[PDB]
Amino acid sequence: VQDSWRYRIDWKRLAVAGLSGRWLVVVPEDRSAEAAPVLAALSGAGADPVQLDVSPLGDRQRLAATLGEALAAAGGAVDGVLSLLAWDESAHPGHPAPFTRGTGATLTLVQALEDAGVAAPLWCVTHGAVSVGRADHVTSPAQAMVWGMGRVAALEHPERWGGLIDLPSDADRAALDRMTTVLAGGTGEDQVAVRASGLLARRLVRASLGTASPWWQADGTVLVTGAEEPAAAEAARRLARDGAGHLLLHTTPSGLAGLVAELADLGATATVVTCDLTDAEAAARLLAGVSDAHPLSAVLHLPPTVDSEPLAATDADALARVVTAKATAALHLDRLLREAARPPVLVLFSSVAAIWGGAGQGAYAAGTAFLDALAGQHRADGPTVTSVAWSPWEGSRVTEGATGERLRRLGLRPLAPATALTALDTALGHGDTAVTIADVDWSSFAPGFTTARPGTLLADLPEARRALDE
Repeated sequence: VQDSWRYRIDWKRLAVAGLSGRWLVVVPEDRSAEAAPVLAALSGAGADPVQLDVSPLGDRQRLAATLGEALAAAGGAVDGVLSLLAWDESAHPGHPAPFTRGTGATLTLVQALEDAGVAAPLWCVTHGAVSVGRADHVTSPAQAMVWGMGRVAALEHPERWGGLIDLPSDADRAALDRMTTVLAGGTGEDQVAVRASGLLARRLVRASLGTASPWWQADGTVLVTGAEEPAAAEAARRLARDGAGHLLLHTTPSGLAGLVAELADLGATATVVTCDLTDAEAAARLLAGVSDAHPLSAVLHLPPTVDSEPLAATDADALARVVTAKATAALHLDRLLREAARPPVLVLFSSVAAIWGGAGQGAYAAGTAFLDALAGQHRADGPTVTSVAWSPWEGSRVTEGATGERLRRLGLRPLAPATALTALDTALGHGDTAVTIADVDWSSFAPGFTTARPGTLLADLPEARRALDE
């Protein structure tokens, strides 16, 4: 139907239950201070930890030399690799926020490990990157981009990917002790949160549903971005049909007159504006232009599609560019709307690439995971952010039969635009903050997803688990 298209991410509490050999701990250079208690925990856990301070700006070849040297020193083998690189939240010189030096550096490390021939599993540790539930806010949406790319690294380099572990936003000694139980490989899990309560593991489950509430006001203006694209046009047609009186349509610098005349027939007065929403000044201009007789009621943010590459084949600047196209405008919209604080609703269009990952989608998953993380941050006054992670819509490029036929054979059926927009309305109307909408035949998907890499993300979803074995 489409009520069977709703999924969400849940964090399953794990039952209460050592480490050995050489562990390389990769720390960003000017961050040596922290790590001290990281090596103490690993040592105390019974590992022999070696710190490897790197320049996050550094070349892949420099890092591979550094790793090969460290691997030569251990006799040619090491038991694991623990990256603290995500902790580097500093700005990168070539690139706007939210891309950080830690984002680039982590990618560089995945590549450089293979250049140095380190066969040991890589574990990437974040803090404040995921929300396990109600009271647990995301404090570093930028570190969630490592989770997005990391799930993709798991599928692309399954023999050398250990996992992802998120420490409490601040993170104390009892938390680093539980970290070491995860590194020991006893949990069977590879996407783990460490909380005051114990360990939690990531699961995609059904989010099935009768009291809606309005998420836009007829007298307010609703902004739709990337309106030159078919998804965004249909959304605006739907809002007019449903009774929205005022539409502001943004288009990405090179639809237009036809669409405006059409929406007037459907009942809305729409105006069209063009500017680079990755430029905060222009985003600020856009918002200030909304009439005070019709204040901003809701924003539908549809960032441009981007091209993907395997992780081995991309580089830190390409990754950074894709993060910018998917996430920087949303960063600014969230900030300026926060700074103007009824909360408008800010609806981000994310992607199943950020939820479960796909080979070739590394960069796309990083940027789109930043959207899903914005939705998990506390906002004292608004805007109320919803991130919806979509599977591809009919007509869209990836449904092209080449890669399109691949998706279909993995059991992903392109979404009809009408049905998808009704699913969007049900979610916003039901108060959803983070939901996945996707039409998935799990009997094809779950075997195709686990063919190279075992995992447990779908363990608690019946149609998928029944298509699997332990």
